[PDB]
Amino acid sequence: QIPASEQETLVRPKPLLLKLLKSVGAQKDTYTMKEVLYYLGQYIMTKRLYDEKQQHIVHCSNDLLGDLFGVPSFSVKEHRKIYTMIYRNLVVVNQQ
Ligand SMILES: CCC[C@H]1N(C(=O)c2cnccc2C(F)(F)F)CCC[C@@]1(Oc1csc(C(F)(F)F)c1)C(=O)N1CCN(c2ccccc2OCCO)CC1
Repeated sequence: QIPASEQETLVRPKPLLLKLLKSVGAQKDTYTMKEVLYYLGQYIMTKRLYDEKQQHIVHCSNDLLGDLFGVPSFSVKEHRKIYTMIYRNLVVVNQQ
């Protein structure tokens, strides 16, 4: 019933975030929070959404990531903010 681990919470991304994750090789409909962070990472890296000079800043004002997170840019170091933005794009599910 209860996840391991917060990072092992099972989630079902909402349609647009699911679309985003599947665009970078994610084959699932249910993910752990760790997996969502991993695939978002694949997305940022393949689409080169980071600042070449300041790699901790993601620039996403003209990308689906920006539309879903609701920000033009954000710092990868601000975990609290990033979790808030991800949570709005998913639903928590049970381990069955
Ligand atoms: C450090 C090496 C791996 C990371 N990485 C880079 O930092 C990077 C490397 N070179 C150039 C530019 C970048 C980057 F733009 F992203 F900053 C490359 C992609 C994967 C990479 O970053 C991201 C994945 S999701 C993501 C976000 F929030 F923007 F959407 C960013 C990554 O896996 N982590 C691990 C997860 N972590 C994190 C973020 C938010 C909340 C909690 C978190 O961790 C808690 C433990 O799980 C961020 C770092």
